[PDB]
Amino acid sequence: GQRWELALGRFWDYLRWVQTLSEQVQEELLSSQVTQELRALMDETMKELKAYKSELEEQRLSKELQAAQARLGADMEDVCGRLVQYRGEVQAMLGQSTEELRVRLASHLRKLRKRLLRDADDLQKRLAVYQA
Repeated sequence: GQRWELALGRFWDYLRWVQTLSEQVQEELLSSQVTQELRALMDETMKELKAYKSELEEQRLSKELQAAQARLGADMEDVCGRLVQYRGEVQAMLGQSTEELRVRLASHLRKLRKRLLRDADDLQKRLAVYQA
């Protein structure tokens, strides 16, 4: 276990739910609830990571960590941006079927998640070294 790791897992779990694009997710995507929920989980994750690095200081590499940290932050934002895009494309469809939009979202979302996953594992690996 590890605080920032647990917070990241909550964001992770939340996003995996969104990926399902179930009825409740779809309702929520058309409000700002999903992106607000994610923004909070994202903020918590970044807060904990900052506290964690700060404490690790007490036991080039810093700029590589700061940037792997940045990658994660940008990946989380990219996801939300894609979610905002979806709400807008739905509005633009003027009530017309969104199934096609959802197929496309799911596939893109899957890739943005794969990215986030690889940047979190990298960040973890650098930390595991910074550890000791």
